[PDB]
Order: sequence, then structure tokens, then C-alpha cells
Amino acid sequence: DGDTSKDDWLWYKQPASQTDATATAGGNYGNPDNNRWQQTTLPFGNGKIGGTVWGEVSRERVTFNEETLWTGGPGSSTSYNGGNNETKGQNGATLRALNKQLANGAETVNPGNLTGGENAAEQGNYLNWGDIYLDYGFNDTTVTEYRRDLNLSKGKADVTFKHDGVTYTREYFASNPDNVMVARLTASKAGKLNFNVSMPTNTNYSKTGETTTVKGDTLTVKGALGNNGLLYNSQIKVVLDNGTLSEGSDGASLKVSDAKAVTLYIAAATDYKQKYPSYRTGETAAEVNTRVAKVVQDAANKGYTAVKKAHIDDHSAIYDRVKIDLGQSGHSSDGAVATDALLKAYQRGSATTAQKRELETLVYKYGRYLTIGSSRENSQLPSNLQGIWSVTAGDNAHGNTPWGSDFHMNVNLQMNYWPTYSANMGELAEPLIEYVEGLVKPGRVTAKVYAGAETTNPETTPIGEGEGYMAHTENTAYGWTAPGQSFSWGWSPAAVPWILQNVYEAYEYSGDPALLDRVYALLKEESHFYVNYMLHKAGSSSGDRLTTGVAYSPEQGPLGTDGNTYESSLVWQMLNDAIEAAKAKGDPDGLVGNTTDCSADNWAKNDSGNFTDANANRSWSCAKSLLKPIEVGDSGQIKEWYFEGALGKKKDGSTISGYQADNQHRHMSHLLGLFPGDLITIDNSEYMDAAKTSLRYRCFKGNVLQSNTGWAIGQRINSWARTGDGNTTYQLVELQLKNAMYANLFDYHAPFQIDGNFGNTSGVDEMLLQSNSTFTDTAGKKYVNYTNILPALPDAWAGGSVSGLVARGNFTVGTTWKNGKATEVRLTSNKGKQAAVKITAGGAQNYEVKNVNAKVVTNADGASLLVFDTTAGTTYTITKK
Ligand SMILES: C[C@@H]1NC[C@@H](O)[C@H](O)[C@@H]1O
Ligand SMILES: [Ca+2]
Ligand SMILES: [Ca+2]
Repeated sequence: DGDTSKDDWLWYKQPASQTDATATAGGNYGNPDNNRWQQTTLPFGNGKIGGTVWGEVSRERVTFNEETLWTGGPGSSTSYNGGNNETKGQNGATLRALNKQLANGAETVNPGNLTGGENAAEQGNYLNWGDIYLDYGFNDTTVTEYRRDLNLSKGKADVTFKHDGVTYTREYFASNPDNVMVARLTASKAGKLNFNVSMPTNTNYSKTGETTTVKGDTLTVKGALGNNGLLYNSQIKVVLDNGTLSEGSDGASLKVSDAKAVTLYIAAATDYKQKYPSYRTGETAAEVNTRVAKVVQDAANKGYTAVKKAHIDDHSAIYDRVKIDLGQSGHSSDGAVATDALLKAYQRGSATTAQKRELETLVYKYGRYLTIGSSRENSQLPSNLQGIWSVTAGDNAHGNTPWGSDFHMNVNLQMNYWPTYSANMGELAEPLIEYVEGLVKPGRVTAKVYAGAETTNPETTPIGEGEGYMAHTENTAYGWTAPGQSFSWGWSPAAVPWILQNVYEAYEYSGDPALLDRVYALLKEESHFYVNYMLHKAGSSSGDRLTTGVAYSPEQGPLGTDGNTYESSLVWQMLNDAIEAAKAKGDPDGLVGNTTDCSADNWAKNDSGNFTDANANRSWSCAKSLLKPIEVGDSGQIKEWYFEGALGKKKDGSTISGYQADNQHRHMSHLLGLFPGDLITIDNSEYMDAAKTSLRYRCFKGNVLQSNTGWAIGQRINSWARTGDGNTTYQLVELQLKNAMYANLFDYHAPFQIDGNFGNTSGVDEMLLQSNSTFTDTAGKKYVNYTNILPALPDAWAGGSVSGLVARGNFTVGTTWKNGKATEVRLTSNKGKQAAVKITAGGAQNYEVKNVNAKVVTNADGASLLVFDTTAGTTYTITKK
């Protein structure tokens, strides 16, 4: 390992079984062992397989996952159709009738028939694969010199202790380049390494024809999921250093005896494929077997040293892109404390400043680490509710695993990909882009059933050229794009618009023309879908505007209103982004249009759902201009519903049915225009005071800050950051670390939900750098996606530095500050785009740039930007005059 004193570690002086697991367990974790798993174990992965290390003395345990072990989908029934219910949808007639009731003046309608997804065996869920047990068979677990750690920098978990005079060590990592999990096990005296290795599958999912067999140095477990026939195969190849290897007496394990060091190569795979409609590779069980055996064989052929080197090089190339120094201590500090002890001191308010900055920076860093472990460029699937890490397993949705550890697209999956670009991991978004592309074919079925949008030739019609694809909140590995069996969580077609922000951002941050074309195709077809099938002139309940028709605001208030701020803000952003994408391509399709002869009356349709006037302006620019997503209510708040009066009330003073009466609703579905969107910004700030008001009510009772789920706090951190109020933002960071982090630094809802880990990383980035807003100088000139240095810097962080953050337009950003003001900015232009740099903590007019002909422009607020041409590859240093 060499010098690891500068590496980032989570570290513990005792095994998981002796680590504090006393925080709220949450749903599905009533079993003490499962609860211990989520609070205390340490995760690693290669985007595809993953482990969670217990670090037990005698019976060591690594809980094992592979990303595609999903029940549900084709083969789970003889009629799997993505959950779509034709009798419910009626080819769009059910929705059309409901929207007509709204347009005619209803405030609410009963959307109870807009459901699908009734068979929980078809929906399925993500499964814990099983565990690897390394049973040392010690007579007692008495040890000294015990440490377990996770080295975030090298992308490995370590265990060491001394037992009866002998030092045992363990090291675990999962290589992306060699697609293999590695366990390096050592004893300090020859002959003293003795253990049994087995890999039991989780006992709670049904199985068909599973066998566990040993041939030579290799243990193989293989079967088919009883729920859907999915083939699975895992293998452990045990390579003794140049000791004894025997078949375990149970015939289901391997026995290493009288050894000193061994390397285990672990691989696993299924025959899953993200390929509609079959979702299989077509391999036979023998083929998957051969494939998996070759993985471990190729790895062994390369050998431990070379595999480990290629892994650390691969991991660290991404992990080391970003450095942050807020004055933290670390594991090699005098008086360094273990991570569980750090957490406890932080929660009790006894942590020193250096210790507070250690936990804060470790949590930040862990969100980046966790992206690398769960979401690689070659992962078949994006990160799910738990990344890739789980201990729970059952056959059916809404079963033994909370929310199926699924792809949840009414905030959670989005939050997973909030830090991915700004924290310099842009390539790791690729599985999300492919996933969303993967929704187009099944979602055209949903679009046709529920909105009457039928794409002909749905198999050969390219993305961008269809009539629309529709998906809702709960999604899976298998194009489960139907609405849920209950509307009040299940129906949410704006999920697609919203996840298309995360996708569009891949181009916004890179300027890559291959991405431009991919994101343009998606936006074009989803915009067409909404303009042609979803939008209508509102009824009297929602005033004068286009709305999206029957809607629910996740996840509170009335069912089936005439649009809402959530859906309008989202559709506005989508049309915004679609227009930007079209412009960048020279508008080849002529879809941008204009606001000429533009009216909500342009959307009039006949009884059969076709536009009355074929020639009327329904262009993207027109539609966008008619949404008017934002209104301020009687309490000075952003309204969540257009019939809103005061906060939580209707115009006539009556409460809004189902509004969460304390004001602490976890979702803030009506503030998406502030974060992640570009609708309410520090520049376009007509509604910033109302946004802040709304935020205060959502987080505070008087002057007392309220707690919430980890993800709800993660959204609040990001939203406060966009306001510029760095002090309040930081109160939320602190609240998250005190109330929503287990001892292993897993974010919790409860239970463990990874969303809030990625929300934390994003929220910190947004404190130090923003790049989403548009500046308008006093001459009227526009600077779109300008680089905003230290926009929400808390007084708690008076000095520090960060390097390697990414701004839209593709600029890498480093900044150092002291006494609350930037002392240096380093701006690397990766694409040659003109720079426009605001310095919120210091004022850009007070700085000069070197490599430079930089002009200062000012807005009516008195805010200044530095503006200068750049060359791709060049870094510009900005310092105070
Ligand atoms: C996964 C679940 N999705 C819906 C949300 O309201 C819950 O709080 C969880 O995040
Ligand atoms: Ca994955
Ligand atoms: Ca944007």
C-alpha cells in the first residue's frame, strides 16, 4: 500500500457486530441483523458487483450484490406488459375525460382509474444476491490491534487484528477494468491462515435448479430466479500463493488450510439485458457459466499485483479529480478519532472545528466514492435507491426490501445524479442516459394506453421521431413505465421531464456534440408528447394558462388538480432545454417557433382529442410562454397549487385537503424551478423572496430548524444553496449529519437510502460553485450559464480551498478563499467557450485575470462579471487587484 497517511478513510476500532447500530431502523429492518448491516458495514463496488464488509474476527462476512439481480419483468407472468392496464387507460379516453372535467371548472377530479402495475410479481424488485462467508473457526474472538477501514482514495476495504500472536489482514476491492472482486487474505506466520469460504445466496427469494459445486480451485453457485427465470452464476476462485486447498466437507465450500496468503477472485453475472421486450442476452446457463469462469481466470492470469494496480489507477483517476480542504483533521491526525466516534461527537456537539470539518468533508467525499462504486460508464443500470448495495431479498415488489430498492423518479433517482457533473464524474452519468433511452420503447406503450399517443413502427422509429414515451414514479430493470396501482404516489408523468434535466445536464456540462444529439432526440419526443397530448388550457381553478391537466403534487395535498407548480415548472424546464438543444443544432426541425399568434386557445381539441386548428401556433416557444409556472400566494409563498391562497389554504381560507399540517412536508415539489432548475435564480429573482419564504416554512417552526428524511434534507441543502444564503444552507448540512447518517455514513430515511448521500455532495458543490443561471447586464446582454464562484459560502467556513469542480460550458474550477472572500480562482477552459465569471464572495470587479483582455460588465443589482475569450486546455488564474 505504501504511504496511505494522505488517503481518506472511514475507520473503526471494532467489527460491525460491535459498532453502534442504535439509530432509527426504519421499515423492513425489524430483524436486528439486517439493521446492523445497513448501519455498520462498509461498501465497495465496480458499478456492477458490490460488497459490504462486516470485518468480523472469526466468521468474516461480505454481503454480496450484482446490479442486475432483479425479479419481475418478462417471464414473471405469461402477459407481462410493463404494468400497463388497457381497461384503465382506454387509449387516452380516461385521461381526456378527466381533463375535460377540469377545463370545465372542476377544482379536483377523481383520478382513481389512472392506475396500472397491480401484479407485484411482475413489478419485481432488486435482490440482495447473498453473502461471502470466510469462516476462520477461531475458538474465541479475543483480539488486539483491531482496525477496519474503507480507503475512499484507493477504493478498497481493509481489516486487521492480532489473534493468539498472529496478525491477520484482509483487503477487498472490486475492479472495473478487470470486472472482478478481489479478496486478499494474509496471516503473519506460515501455516496460520485457515478458513472455509462459501457463498450462500439469500434464502428469501425463490429459486429454480440452484446448485453449489466445487471443481478444483473454484466454487460455483448457479440457478435461475424462481420469479422470472433470470439466470445467475457466481464464482469464487481461490489462488494460494506459490498451503492446502480442499473441498469443504459440506460439498458447498472450499477449505484453505495451513496457508499464509491467498487471493480470492470473485465474479458474478446474470443473463439480464436492457433490451425491450425480452430483457435477456439469449445466453444459455452454460454460456453464462463459461463467461463468469473466464472473468476469474483472466484475473488470476494477470495476478494480484497487476489487478490491484489497474484497479487503484482506475478508481483514483476519478476519485482524485476533486480535492477539498476546509481545515479538517483525518485518520493520520494526532488524536484522530474513529468515524463512529467522530459521528457521535458531532451529534452530541462535542466535536472540535477540525473534527466538524472532517465529518463534513468525509460525507461530501463519500457521495463521490459511492458514485464510483455504483455507477460506472459500463454499468448496465444506474444507481438504484441503495446504489448497488442491499442485504434484503424477496420475490415481489413492496415486500422484504423498502420501495423495492428501485428506480424512483419523483425525486430520488434525480438526486442520485445531482452531483455527478459538478463533482467531476460526468462519464458516470452514462448508465442514466442509457436507462432513460431504455424507457422510450416501453413508455410508448404507456403513452399509447394512457394518453392516446401511438407511435407506429415502434421498433424501428428512432428516439425523437415517435409520438411520446410516458413513465411514472416507480420504475424497474424491465420497462415498468406504467402508473402505480395507487394514484397518490403512482401517477406522475412529469417524472420523465424531470429525469431529462439530469440527462440534458450531461451536455450542458460537457458541450459534447454526441451527447447533444442524444439529449436533443429525447427532449424533442417528450416535448412533442407534452405539447400534443398532455397540455390543455386550464379551467377556472388554475387561472389563465396552459396546464398539464390531472395532477398530484408529490406527495401531499389534493388528488387530481388542474395542473400544479411541480408539473408546470418541470415542463417549462423541459421546453426550455429542448429549445436550447434545438438552437445548438441550428433548429433543423423548425420546432423552436416563436410567441406570435400565441394563445392557450391554440390547444382546443375536438371530442376525439385532435386539434381543432391544425395550423395554430403550438411551437415550443409558445407553449413555454403560456405555462406561467410561478405565482406568489397570500403568505408571500410560492404556490404549490394554482387555487392556493395562504400557505396550506385555498383562496376562501379553507385548508387544502391533505396538506401536511405542520409545515414540514418532505417533498418541495413546487420549488424545482429554484433547484435543480433555472426558473428562479439569483439573477431572475422576482420570485426569490417567495422561494425563501416557502423554504423557511418547509424547514423551520419559528426560529427552530426541523429535521426530516435524509433526502428531504439533501434537497433542502441544494435549494438553500441556490438562494445564496450560505449560513442557512450550512444549518441544513449540519442537520443532515446529525440526524440522517448512520455510523458507516450511509444516508437514512430511515432506512438506508443512498439518495441523501448524493444530495449532500451536490449541496456542497452548489455552496462553492453554481453555473446554471443567466446574467443580464445593464446593456441587455445575456451571459447564459455563467460561472458563479462561492455563491452560498457559510461563515462557518471562513477559509478553505476546493479544486476540480465542473461548471456548465465545460470549465474545471478551483477556488481558494480566506476571511470569507476568494483569494484565487483557477478556471480551466476545456472547450474554448467564452468565460463569464461572477465572484459572489469578493466581487469580480475587484479581481484581474492572468494566463488577459478581460472586461467587467455589471447588472442593475450592481453585480459584476469578468468576461474573456478562452482557449481549450488553458487555465486562467483570477486574483484580487
Ligand atoms: C423511496 C421513497 N419515495 C417516495 C418518497 O416520498 C419517500 O420519502 C421515499 O423517498
Ligand atoms: Ca449499477
Ligand atoms: Ca440548465
